Amino acid sequence: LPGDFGPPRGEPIHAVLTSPPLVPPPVNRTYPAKVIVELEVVEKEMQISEGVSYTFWTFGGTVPGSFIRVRQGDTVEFHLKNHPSSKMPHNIDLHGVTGPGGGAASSFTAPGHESQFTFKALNEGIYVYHCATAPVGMHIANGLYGLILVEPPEGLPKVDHEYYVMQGDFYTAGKYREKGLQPFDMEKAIDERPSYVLFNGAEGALTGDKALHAKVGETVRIFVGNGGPNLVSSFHVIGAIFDQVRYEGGTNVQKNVQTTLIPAGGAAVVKFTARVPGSYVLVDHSIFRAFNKGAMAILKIDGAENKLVYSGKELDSVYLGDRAAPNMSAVTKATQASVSGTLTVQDQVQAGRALFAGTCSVCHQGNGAGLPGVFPPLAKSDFLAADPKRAMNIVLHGLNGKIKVNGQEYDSVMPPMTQLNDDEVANILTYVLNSWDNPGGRVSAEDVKKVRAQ
Amino acid sequence: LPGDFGPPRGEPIHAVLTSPPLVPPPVNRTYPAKVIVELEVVEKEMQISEGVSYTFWTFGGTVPGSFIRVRQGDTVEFHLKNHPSSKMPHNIDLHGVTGPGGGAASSFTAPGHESQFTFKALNEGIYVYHCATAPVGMHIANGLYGLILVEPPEGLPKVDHEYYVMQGDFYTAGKYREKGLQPFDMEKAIDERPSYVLFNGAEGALTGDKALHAKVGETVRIFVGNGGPNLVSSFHVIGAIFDQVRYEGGTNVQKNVQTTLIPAGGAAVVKFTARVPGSYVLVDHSIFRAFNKGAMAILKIDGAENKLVYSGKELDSVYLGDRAAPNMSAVTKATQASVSGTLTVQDQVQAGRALFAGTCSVCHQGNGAGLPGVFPPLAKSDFLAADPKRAMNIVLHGLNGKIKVNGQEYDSVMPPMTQLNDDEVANILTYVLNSWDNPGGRVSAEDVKKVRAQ
Amino acid sequence: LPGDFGPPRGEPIHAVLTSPPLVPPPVNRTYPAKVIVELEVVEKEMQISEGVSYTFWTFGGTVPGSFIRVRQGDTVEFHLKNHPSSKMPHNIDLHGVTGPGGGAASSFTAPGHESQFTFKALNEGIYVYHCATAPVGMHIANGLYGLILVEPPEGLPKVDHEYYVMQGDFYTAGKYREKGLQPFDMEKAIDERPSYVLFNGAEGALTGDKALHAKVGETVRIFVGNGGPNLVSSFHVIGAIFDQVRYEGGTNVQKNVQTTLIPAGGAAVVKFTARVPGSYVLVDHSIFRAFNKGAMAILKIDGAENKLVYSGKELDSVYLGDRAAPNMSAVTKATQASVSGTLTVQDQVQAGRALFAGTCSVCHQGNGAGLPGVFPPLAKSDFLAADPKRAMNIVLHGLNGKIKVNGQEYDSVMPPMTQLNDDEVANILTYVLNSWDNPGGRVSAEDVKKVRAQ
Ligand code: HEC
Ligand code: HEC
Ligand code: HEC
Ligand SMILES: [Cu+2]
Ligand SMILES: [Cu+2]
Ligand SMILES: [Cu+2]
Ligand SMILES: [Cu+2]
Ligand SMILES: [Cu+2]
Ligand SMILES: [Cu+2]
Repeated sequence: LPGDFGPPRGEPIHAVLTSPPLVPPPVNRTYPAKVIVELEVVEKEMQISEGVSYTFWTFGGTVPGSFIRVRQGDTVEFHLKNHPSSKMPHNIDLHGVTGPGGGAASSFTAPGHESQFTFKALNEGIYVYHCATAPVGMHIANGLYGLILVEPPEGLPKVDHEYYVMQGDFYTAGKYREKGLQPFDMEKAIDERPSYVLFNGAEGALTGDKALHAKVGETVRIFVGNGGPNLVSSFHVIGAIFDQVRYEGGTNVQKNVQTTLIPAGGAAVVKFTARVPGSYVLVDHSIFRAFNKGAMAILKIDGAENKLVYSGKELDSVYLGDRAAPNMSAVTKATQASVSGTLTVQDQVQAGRALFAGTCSVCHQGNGAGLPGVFPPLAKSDFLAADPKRAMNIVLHGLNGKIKVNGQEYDSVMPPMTQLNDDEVANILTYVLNSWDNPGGRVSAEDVKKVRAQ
Repeated sequence: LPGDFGPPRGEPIHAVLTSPPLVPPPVNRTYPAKVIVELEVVEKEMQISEGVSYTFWTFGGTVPGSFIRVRQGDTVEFHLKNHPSSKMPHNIDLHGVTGPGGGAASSFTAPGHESQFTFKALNEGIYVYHCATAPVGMHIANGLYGLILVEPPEGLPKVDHEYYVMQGDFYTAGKYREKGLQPFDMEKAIDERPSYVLFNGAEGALTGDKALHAKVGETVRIFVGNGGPNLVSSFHVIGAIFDQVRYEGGTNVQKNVQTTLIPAGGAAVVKFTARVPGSYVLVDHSIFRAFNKGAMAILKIDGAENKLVYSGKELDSVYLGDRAAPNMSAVTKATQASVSGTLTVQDQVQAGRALFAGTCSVCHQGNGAGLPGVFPPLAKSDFLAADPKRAMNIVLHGLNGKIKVNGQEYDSVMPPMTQLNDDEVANILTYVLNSWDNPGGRVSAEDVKKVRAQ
Repeated sequence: LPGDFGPPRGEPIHAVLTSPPLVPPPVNRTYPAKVIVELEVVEKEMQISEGVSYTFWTFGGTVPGSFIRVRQGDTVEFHLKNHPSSKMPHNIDLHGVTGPGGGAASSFTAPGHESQFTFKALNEGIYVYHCATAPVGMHIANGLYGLILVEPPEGLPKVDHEYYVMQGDFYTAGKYREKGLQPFDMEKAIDERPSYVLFNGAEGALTGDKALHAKVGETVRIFVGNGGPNLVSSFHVIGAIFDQVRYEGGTNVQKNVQTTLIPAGGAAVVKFTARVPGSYVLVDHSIFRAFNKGAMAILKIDGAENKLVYSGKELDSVYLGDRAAPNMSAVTKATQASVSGTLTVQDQVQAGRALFAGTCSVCHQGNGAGLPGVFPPLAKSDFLAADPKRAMNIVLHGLNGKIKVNGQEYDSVMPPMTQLNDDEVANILTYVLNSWDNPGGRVSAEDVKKVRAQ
């Protein structure tokens, strides 16, 4: 058999697991060991987006689940606990396991119970693990997946940073960015029509102040999973190249590629060398996923510019939209205040400020000045002030034809933005009304609901 | 030109074709030959699922079509017959053919006719063949695809077993497991929204008593096709690894991978070495295909357990659901009895028994005992007996909140199972009512139809 | 850094860009240069299909955009102009650029403006470029993508022909082949449900009289892009094989494959050697794309037949359908005449003639004779003449059961063809009525609209 390095030696090792986006240290070991792995399933509400709650099913309290790191030839004694608060039974199938179900039958664990099974890690490589409990698709869709690394006996080459990034497709009853606790939607899941496509279980999980970091000249290894359940990632780094891409434990290594297809349930190790400073975007290049459903993550490189290599500027809201900023905490706060019935004008203003970035600023500018004769101003806009209800219709349904704004004619097209939710339109317009010498007041979600219906 | 091994020598060879999942023997030949291939298109009803009929269009009476095996450098005289019972014209495009349409124009065959054309097999490799008749997508969707192997001149390395597995996506007017003769649905096909995703033309075609077999220590080669028409397979073996994956006649060979993307119209040769006994599941790891639409096949390995490699148990209904069992013949029988108007309580009981596995047993257990205080019993259930109509509502629409069953409180969540068809709910509940000291009687599909509508 | 060939030498080079499907000449240069690239965004209506207009956003007036060809180690001074007629701002992200956004922030260009940035081409390979302006998916969906080749320092091996082919998915409010100016459909785009899947921005862009050409014995290199935004191409050549497939600047080269997966945003260089004459079809082998949404392109090879390799005939309308013919200009003319209110019987006849190929002729024959007792005649058809309204119902809704046509019984199935638009049914039936001694007259789109509604 492969991984024939003899019986376990030394002492039993209690595996130290890490939460995304971090990785356990290299095993740094020349002998096979008995490794004891303890992983606990926890079902809990978390924010899938600002003001959007979801009942996740998690391995270790995170999506993706805790990272497991062992050595080819190790004997793994795998313990799965199911927290007493769980409503569902759970189990595990680890890719890389030699045996039926990858552990599934022997890891069946009711709420408040523990199971264990033992396997030899015969196969080096990076591998997806996931729940294997009927209905399997529901369990995986709710977040039950992670990565296990089985190192080659000599270890992977040294790098400056190792990170853990895992794509998933998610299925909410509500539409993208519709607030509240969103149930799982079985019909969307069966049709492979996700409402969100995410890295690490949430919109913005790896953007802004949650970005990954490295410095010019450093090497970065990323362990990239695709939990699915259903989508295949056109996995891509914007503005860079992968030195290496290696799938699972494959003998093949692709070098010097920017775009690479990761199967549903697949995993790859990618290597990046930082050359010039700025934000490098990991995306699913099935572009509506990346830019309309949340499938973007950032590796931010600090260090000296090299104008001979790249003369240009850091990413901004034109490309990254409302994820250019450190966070959108104001949207969470405004949503909470709406639930509590304490929503203030300033709550709306700060939420709208966050949402205006990219969505509106690409044309109207961050200062609302637009571009005379090309993009009309929102700053001190007579046309806006004259009819706040018209402004709701313009955001939802677009605007075209000749108009006059602050004494100048425009004859252009503002596309409809019907995908914005009632609260988003209300908060954006309240921000605009309370900025740039506009007349103040507020737009409510209910105001926008009425315009959308007629 | 490649395959330049000279003119055909020896005697003309009448190719012996095989039905899935079997493969013709190695050609075992050191000279190029004239190989005569005879393939007949037959249009006929077959069961795509238990009690679900479909009008398949087949090469050789099977989906996928008969397997063709020749040697690089052979001259192939290809004869296509279209059975007189056919309503449609048919033809063939074989991948690996050097020439326009891969044979399409010269193989146009009306019902009751025969065509022939000759090609040299210049290209070694495994290749999809399919019908190439307008509307091409309709012909392929109805099952008109198979594999042709063009061996390298020295032959493939010897293995213990060779099998033939081909994925397809299928488009029925009715939903998944809706009984009766299901028309092709053009609108679902254009939108790439299949109702079934299958190996070898049916649900359960390669599960249970139809599984592929090998023994511990043996090598298994699988010729894997993806007929499409539309889907790309995240092709995966649960609980194992592929020693090798080779696409078409590619120079590249990937080794030691578990998950591999097979394009629509693509084919690969995979190699497996049996290490420990049990069921190894071939899936499309776009998971809702595998677990909600039929895309699972089994390679069952017999032999001695090795607890040092894997301590765990064989697959069961928790993972495989209602395909853990040898077959679901009872569902076919009950459906037939419904059509004939002779449906008995015991017909329903046996159909429900088959469908209860995984679907209900994952939580309620195979004996209906559940888990006190966690999963309420269906065995001798006062709550079930008290209101059979409520039980229909619970299966369709779920149940949550505090309830009392057999003297114990539950406060958990049973998800809705609205995807079950009226007959499936009726048969499952009739099985439960006639098991475990429950009060007997029956639930009808019409009973369930009324609850679903209100 | 890679591409470390020193500072630019010689004179600054003004890059000569080419329109699809042509490629600039090899750079044929042994020193690194400063290359000045000028690319202008133009928003304009073009025909996405005959009689179907679309507002494309283009780099250089074409979809895909102008081809850029430079040498690894070059310093590229990139100038982006946005034509004054533009309504939207635009920018660029070139894959292969080392720097944040691949140029996006520094190339933001309002209508009537110009931007520039400088990058070193460190990375050899074929790369997608695309617009990177919020909403990014909308910009890409409207056609803003192309290819940049960064040659290795020694150049690519010499071939007889180099061509430029780029797949895209498109999202119209109307259905496939519904006439008129079709708006972008955001809801279809978010759901990844394209109405058209095309090579080079239109149906028939590379078919018939727009086919690519080469001769027997010649080598053809194709630079293949996938602009997306959303789809992954099961990229395939019908009746041939790729000698080589190389993705982006990857070290890996696959040889001797026919079917290859191109990620969304991906690019590959493929090599073909012409062996026998005829039409070789480039398709997305997700077959409904290729045969129902426009995803087919032709490389037509002229030269001597070799009956030892392939005895068969050139492609015809059975496989290629209504794209077997040089063009479908008659459909454009008839659509124009309908708009102008000058639609004649002969306008309809010529449009119907073009649309009858494959769609109807596969069964009824190009001469309408059918096959006695198998496919009933449309030529001098008593059954057709007897009830023109029935003929509309038959095309839309199909026909089955026993009928009598010209004295002979038929007992077969004509599938429904509801996907044909009202004008297409009207024009096809007007062609049939005015051919083969049929009674003449005409069917109007309004006639067909009424039958479809009842
Ligand atoms: C460029 C693609 C735009 C984006 C994104 C947004 N707007 Fe816009 N807007 C745009 C144009 C070209 C026009 C004029 C259309 C015409 O008929 O010529 C407008 C118009 C408005 C108006 C009314 C005029 C004014 O007060 O300046 C409002 C109130 C407005 N737009 C608001 C707005 C908001 C809030 C946006 C984000 C949700 C937004 N616009 C995006 C161009 C573009
Ligand atoms: C776990 C995910 C479950 C699956 C799968 C099925 N059931 Fe269930 N069921 C489950 C729970 C946790 C509960 C109690 C909910 C609560 O409010 O606490 C139930 C309840 C029932 C009942 C009513 C109570 C009883 O008689 O025990 C019935 C009749 C019932 N469930 C039937 C049933 C059938 C037939 C299933 C397969 C179609 C099925 N359940 C699946 C948990 C789960
Ligand atoms: C084969 C798959 C067919 C294609 C494609 C089309 N037609 Fe057809 N048609 C076909 C059959 C087998 C039948 C007879 C059905 C039966 O009940 O036996 C028909 C019938 C007609 C008729 C009526 C009979 C006649 O006049 O011959 C008409 C007017 C007709 N078909 C027209 C038609 C047109 C215009 C098509 C392209 C849009 C078309 N058919 C396609 C088989 C097939
Ligand atoms: Cu689970
Ligand atoms: Cu898996
Ligand atoms: Cu056919
Ligand atoms: Cu094909
Ligand atoms: Cu743009
Ligand atoms: Cu890109």
